[PDB]
Amino acid sequence: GSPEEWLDILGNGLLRKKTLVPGPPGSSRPVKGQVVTVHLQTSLENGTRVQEEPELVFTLGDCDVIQALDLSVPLMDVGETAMVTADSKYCYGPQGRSPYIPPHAALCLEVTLKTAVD
Repeated sequence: GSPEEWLDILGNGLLRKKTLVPGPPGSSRPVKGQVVTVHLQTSLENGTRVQEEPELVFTLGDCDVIQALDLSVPLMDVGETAMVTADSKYCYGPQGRSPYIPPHAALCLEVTLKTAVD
């Protein structure tokens, strides 16, 4: 969508997504079960960048990435860059991710969806 629009993914207000850069007009959303490739950048609320993965490849919907990413990627077009704001429950939760992500950290995820293939 247009950048000022925020999507409430789950309907509880806790996982929200906006488009930063739209996919080209004819592009479409990926399907769960497809192998997707994304550029992921993860930051904390204070702006500290804690993850960057320029070529994160995974099967969408297989729970092989944090919920915040598995639940938001299906709502992006291939070629889109989105920003996702996610409550800690959808991220690394109580455990965190040593050493850079503490317990109960909300994350901001900038995600570019590059490819989605069967």
